[PDB]
Amino acid sequence: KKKIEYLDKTYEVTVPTDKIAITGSVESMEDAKLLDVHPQGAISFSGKFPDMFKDITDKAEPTGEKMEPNIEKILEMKPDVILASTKFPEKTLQKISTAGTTIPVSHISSNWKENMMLLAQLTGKEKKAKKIIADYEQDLKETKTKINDKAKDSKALVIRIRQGNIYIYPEQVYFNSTLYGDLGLKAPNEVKAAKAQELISLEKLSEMNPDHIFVQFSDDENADKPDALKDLEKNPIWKSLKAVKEDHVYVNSVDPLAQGGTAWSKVRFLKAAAEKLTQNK
Ligand SMILES: O=C(N[C@H]1COC(=O)[C@@H](NC(=O)c2cccc(O)c2O)COC(=O)[C@@H](NC(=O)c2cccc(O)c2O)COC1=O)c1cccc(O)c1O
Ligand SMILES: [Fe+3]
Repeated sequence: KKKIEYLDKTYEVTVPTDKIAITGSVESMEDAKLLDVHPQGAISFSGKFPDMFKDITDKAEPTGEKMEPNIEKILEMKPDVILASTKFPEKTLQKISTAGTTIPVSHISSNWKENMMLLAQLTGKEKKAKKIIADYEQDLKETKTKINDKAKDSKALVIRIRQGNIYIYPEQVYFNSTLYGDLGLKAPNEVKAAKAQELISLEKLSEMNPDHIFVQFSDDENADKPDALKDLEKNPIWKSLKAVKEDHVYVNSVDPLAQGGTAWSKVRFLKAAAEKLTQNK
């Protein structure tokens, strides 16, 4: 049993352990994917494990849907450690802590290394994590010099459509740490002023008038309004967008269930973003 430090809080956990239950932290599912960690408990999406996670969920029971942990089922698992999420309200984190030692994994994308390092420390995979991290940084380094200086000066936006609504995120959240931080594009004022995931109207978006828009849309997250995207696409206000008219809308260039603040989300978005913002004469 070892004392693990994660974001200035220490936790006492048997290390290494196979008995890890992930609930809420889709970030940790993505870290588990690249570290080849097969958790005892994993997050279900619309009741199943996505094909992209099937290699690591072969020993997993579902811990519940992302935002609806099943405390009873997690209790039944008797896990060594629970990887929860900082997005959970305190009430829910505390309910989860009755099942075992609970570490809320950060949804702040600037903590991607720390999140990976935590899972590595739990599984004794520190070397493997170091390599994944260093390969992203080399990848970023080579991709950057390829990125064209016109696109760098441009106004680009990442939006995610949930329950029919359009959301934006802070500068250090979701894919934005890669778009504005790593790639160096200028965050729009609306992103800079955002304090968390926040609703933006199509009407307001028409005023922002970005040069490029990455739209993330998961059918699982839009059960009420499954036409949310096709509805937007037929809307005269959407059709007035510079990005739309210039064919600079990129729908799901990364899987819509990707969370942004993880090694795996970063490498994917880096590649997709570089694709859309490169050229040749
Ligand atoms: O800033 C983010 N949230 C804010 C703001 O998000 C919201 O207010 C709402 N939210 C969605 O409707 C949402 C609809 C469909 C899908 C959603 O994910 C929704 O969030 C409600 O969620 C919640 O109230 C709470 N939330 C979870 O419990 C959760 C638990 C586990 C896992 C979660 O994702 C959770 O939200 C807390 O939400 C927040 O603090 C935020 C950022 C980056 C990425 C996020 O996902 C964020 O939510
Ligand atoms: Fe959320």
